[PDB]
Amino acid sequence: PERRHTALGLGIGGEENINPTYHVDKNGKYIQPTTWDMCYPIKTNINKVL
Amino acid sequence: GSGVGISTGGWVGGSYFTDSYVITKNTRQFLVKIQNDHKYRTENIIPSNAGGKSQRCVSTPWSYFNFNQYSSHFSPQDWQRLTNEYKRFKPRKMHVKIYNLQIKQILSNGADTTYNNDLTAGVHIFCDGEHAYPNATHPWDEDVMPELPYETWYLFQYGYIPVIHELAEMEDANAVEKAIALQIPFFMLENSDHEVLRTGESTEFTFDFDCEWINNERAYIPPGLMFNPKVPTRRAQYIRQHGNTASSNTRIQPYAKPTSWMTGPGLLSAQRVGPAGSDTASWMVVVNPDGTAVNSGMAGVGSGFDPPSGSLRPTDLEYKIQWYQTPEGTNSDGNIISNPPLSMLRDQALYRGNQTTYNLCSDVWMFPNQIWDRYPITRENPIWCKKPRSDKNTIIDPFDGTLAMDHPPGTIFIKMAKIPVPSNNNADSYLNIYCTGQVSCEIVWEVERYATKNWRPERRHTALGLGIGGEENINPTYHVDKNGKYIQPTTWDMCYPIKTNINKVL
Amino acid sequence: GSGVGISTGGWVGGSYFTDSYVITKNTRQFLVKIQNDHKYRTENIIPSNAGGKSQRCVSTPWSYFNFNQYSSHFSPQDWQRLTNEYKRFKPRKMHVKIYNLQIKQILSNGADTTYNNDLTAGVHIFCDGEHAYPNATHPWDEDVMPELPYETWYLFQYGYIPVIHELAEMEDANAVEKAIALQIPFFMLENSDHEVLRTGESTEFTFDFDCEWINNERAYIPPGLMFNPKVPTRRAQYIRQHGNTASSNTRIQPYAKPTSWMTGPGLLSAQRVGPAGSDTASWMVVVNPDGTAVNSGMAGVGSGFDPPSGSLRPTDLEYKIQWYQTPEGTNSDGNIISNPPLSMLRDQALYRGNQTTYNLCSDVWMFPNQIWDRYPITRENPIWCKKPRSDKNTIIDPFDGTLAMDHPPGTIFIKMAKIPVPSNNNADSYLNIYCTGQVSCEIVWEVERYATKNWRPERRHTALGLGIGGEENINPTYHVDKNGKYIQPTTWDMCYPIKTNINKVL
Amino acid sequence: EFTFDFDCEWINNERAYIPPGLMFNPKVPTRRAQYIRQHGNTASSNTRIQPYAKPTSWMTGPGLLSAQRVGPAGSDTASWMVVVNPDGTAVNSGMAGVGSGFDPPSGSLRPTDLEYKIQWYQTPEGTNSDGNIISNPPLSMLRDQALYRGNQTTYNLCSDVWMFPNQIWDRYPITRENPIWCKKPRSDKNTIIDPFDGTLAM
Amino acid sequence: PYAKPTSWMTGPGLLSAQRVGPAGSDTASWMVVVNPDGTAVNSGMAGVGSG
Repeated sequence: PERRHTALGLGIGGEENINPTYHVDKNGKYIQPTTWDMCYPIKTNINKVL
Repeated sequence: GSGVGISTGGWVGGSYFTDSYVITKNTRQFLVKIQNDHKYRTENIIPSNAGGKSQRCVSTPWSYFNFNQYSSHFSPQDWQRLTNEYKRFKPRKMHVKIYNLQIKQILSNGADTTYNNDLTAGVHIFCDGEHAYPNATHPWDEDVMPELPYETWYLFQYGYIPVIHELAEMEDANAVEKAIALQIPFFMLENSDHEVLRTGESTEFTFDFDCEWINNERAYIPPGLMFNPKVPTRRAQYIRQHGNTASSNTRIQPYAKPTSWMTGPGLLSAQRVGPAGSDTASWMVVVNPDGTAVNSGMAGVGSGFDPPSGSLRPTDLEYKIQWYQTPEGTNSDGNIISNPPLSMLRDQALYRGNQTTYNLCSDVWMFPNQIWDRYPITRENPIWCKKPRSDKNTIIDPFDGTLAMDHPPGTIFIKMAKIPVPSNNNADSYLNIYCTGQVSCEIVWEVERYATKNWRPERRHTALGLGIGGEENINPTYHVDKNGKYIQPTTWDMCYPIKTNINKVL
Repeated sequence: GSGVGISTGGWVGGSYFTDSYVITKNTRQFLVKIQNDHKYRTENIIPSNAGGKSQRCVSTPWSYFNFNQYSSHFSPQDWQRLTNEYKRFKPRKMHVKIYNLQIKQILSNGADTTYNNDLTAGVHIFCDGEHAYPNATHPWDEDVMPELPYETWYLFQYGYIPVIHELAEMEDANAVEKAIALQIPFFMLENSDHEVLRTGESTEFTFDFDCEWINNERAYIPPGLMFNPKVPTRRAQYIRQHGNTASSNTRIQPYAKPTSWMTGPGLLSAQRVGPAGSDTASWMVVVNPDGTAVNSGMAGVGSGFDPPSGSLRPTDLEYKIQWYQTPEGTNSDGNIISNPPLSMLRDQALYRGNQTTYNLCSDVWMFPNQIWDRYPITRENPIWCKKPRSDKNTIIDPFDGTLAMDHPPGTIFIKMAKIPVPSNNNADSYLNIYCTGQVSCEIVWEVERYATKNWRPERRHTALGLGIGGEENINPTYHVDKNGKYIQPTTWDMCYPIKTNINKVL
Repeated sequence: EFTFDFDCEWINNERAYIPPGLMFNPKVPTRRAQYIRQHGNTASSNTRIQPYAKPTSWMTGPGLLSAQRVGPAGSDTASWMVVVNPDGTAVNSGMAGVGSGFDPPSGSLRPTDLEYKIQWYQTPEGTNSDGNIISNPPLSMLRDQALYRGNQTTYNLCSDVWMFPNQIWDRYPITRENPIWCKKPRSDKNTIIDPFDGTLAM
Repeated sequence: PYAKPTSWMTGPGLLSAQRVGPAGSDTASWMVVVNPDGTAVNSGMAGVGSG
């Protein structure tokens, strides 16, 4: 198997700290990714044979 | 052309993914050896500690191919790609070839043994497509095609259970025991017309599937939770008087809206029984018609039914499906225990209000307006099962996740042609031979891609969930160590189950 | 027709020269034996004196053909004629046949061993033309087709490096070490569709080259030296005041005309390090992303880069390419050390005026308006290399003289079909077999003849430059002695390099 | 309504599991020989290269690690400063006024510290190391790289890797938070175009 | 906002060296020589090089 981007790498934040990343809190504010991996970069998942 | 020095095929392998369908190609090297001294025997299997459980088997000369497993058809790469990219799949067409056969003679002098080929020797290949014979294969058995394409596949001897043994033991005098025994069927595979091959011949078999889809989508909420919490409801509820608290009639709360839907069935009441050597199951299905003396406990008469739980939450580890990842696995070492997929249709429970609290009711029988999911299946699950032919049946969803079929892929049986040798006094002396060859299995799988309106990312299967093991403990799962041994997944999530990644809107 | 007693081809050999193209035909006898016990293994290669350098390899059952070498395709006669008569050549088309295969069983009783053929046995042949697998071949390795057409070619086992070992050693607890390890790829060649052959079958493979020319012409003057020394120049120069010598502005001398062109790049600063058992290179290219502890020296993390010099004059013998002409060569015995071709583009230097003298600057990076020649290649050089697939790269001229290709000739892999034997207790007992056969390689080479307006004679490669060696020291180079041993060239000029004979006007 | 066509280079989502210098069969011996000059009491030696040590023909991508950022945050602060100051005009203040400044300088090389790493803020309200996302290694073997220089005793990291023949690298791994393209300035001459911010120059 | 960093770089050039020696000689800050091997160094690099 190869690496993939999973929602399980995402974090949880908000006012009540119950909402996950890329969701909205009770004030309408949109939870932003805290770390660089939560932004799902490329050149990670798919292997190549040089 | 064709001849001794010409190969009858070549190695096929790999997987070809399209949006409409997937094709898995697999080739193995197999070994056929003489089984059971070229003779049919009927023996009693009677272990000492089984607590009265005993069976009689009919052992044959024949061996058979078993393709029923996911790990055999899909690689961990192919499986990951399937469960990540597709919400549905079912097997469609299956094509099997047997070719490049080599029959050799075993000359055993002593500690040394030599091997010489014999070009005139032959091998019997019978495929049963009408299921006129007892089914050779049963789910979860260890006889399936190997997972690693370079591993050799050793056939397993064919045999079947002709009668429940305790019924026909016919101890002393019993009229019905005598009658059941006289009716015991006996099946020889030689009554069929089959094919004999020499080293230059090959064979092919096609199979079509009439199947139900395997569904890879996940439910994020229970079916009873689908409502707008804001909108009020018209419905009223009545609470009978209990204690000093008087009765009341009142409108149902907008967040409390009652469901019209129900928990899937399952049986949690029973517990397993007795020594491990015995057949141990919480629920035991017996056939004991009349007449025949009770004799020992019901373990001998019965089969036993697990997993009993179905869709309900297993209370303990007795109710959970667990297996061993290798044949060397023993005693809670190398065993994989099923876990909840975290699908809301998959795990369920019923509680019964006593007017004070709620109490779990253990036996949930089948009831109108029930919804559930089939068991989430990994690579380590069998694909299909044989659906027994009968007048009446209820809804068919084997709790092991398999697809029940009226006509599964027909079993291919194979046997070494008996070569007799002369004898001065009359005995059975066969010539000692074996055949190795190449078998290719090509299954065409019908698939469907998902499209979602969900904004957020979804769960996927990642190699980052895998573990690391080996002799030096440096190699990851699904890799080989320095001894050639293949690292097996330690946990149920490393097996990449379905009904996890892809969300659905109920 | 075809059969056991019919040959599937014949011996091809020789070379056919025309003005437009050259065709080299070569046939060899090869031997395939069972490798690695028919199993994939992943082992740690950890020598004691390497100074922290350790690698893990994935060893396979497979073996492969390696055609990358000039000595294998061209005879010393053919090579001489090529480098004398043609100013350009490149490989165009390559056709490979494998035929006349013989699989035999090895019966080892004891000190004696016997060999019996088995006509039903087979051999796997896989050619990877899409490069879906780790490349089998690397320049300068000893595995190439033999130079003498009557010598037997022994396959070498295929294997690849799956991960940098020191990164994935995952000592104690590290998060990134764990992640790199879980991503280690694993390649089996059985996932591919390939061909199985018996003794009467044969196979063929074609390959096309997309290449750049190899240029055999020589430069008699540097590019900065091309001017008419008589004609005066308009250009003026300014010399800043230094000592008691006052400043001056003056016209440049007609013989001193300044060049608009520049020295090719190369790195002379570094020196090799440490014990010979270690990887020893002046320049070390490492990948150490983050996280993982430094642990030992950079030798374990890095690869190392030589020859560093490129077009610049090697200061010492550390910077010069040198190899051994035979596998028995050790310790400065039988080693050939590259020398200057005496081409003016090939050797170069930069000096930096300090106002008093000039000082050699060691690191010449890549800079506009640079000209140089590729390394002059002999028969003992490899022909091509694999160009790694990547987003971005600079100008591609491997300093070993090879032609980098996006898609080199696909590696042909070959393996003995595993023949299992029965066993009472379950073990892997294969039947012990090997295959010998004939492989022919036909390359079509595109060439171009030179025409010159030079009056004088030009240098050529002569047998008079060759040496004399042997047991009796009476035989010349490229001949055989009384023991059958083939006399190897002692010096780099006896190998007939290019970029020597044929002049060009820049 | 408006239409636009792109003339572009691909964005490549594939990963490299080993460095380009690590591709060889470790078992097969090599013909190549190496020479170790005499150093200390240890005498010189000429010997065959080990099969596991095979030397690469390929090179580290370029990048500049030497410089450090300068001065107060209000100023333009960059390790490397590209200025245009033709002639004439008085020097006046520091080069900060004349110059633009160039980051990320590192390119494909491993950032030594957080000065060399790309980082941004995910919201306009982000301030002072709160809500900032700092780029990390993708764990691709083409993406992070280094050069070391043997002094005959140990290896020492050389900070400035200029562009050199036979170099391989990967473009910066891009997230959703990256810009897609950039404007390629119109000029006579230029080198290979790979903006270190991962954008597609057009 | 006024300090935005550039993705673009200064063109190449070599400013380190200085010219050398008498005007009659070939005088250049940078000297490109071809001196393959063998031949004695003899005089300064001015004779071997172009500049």
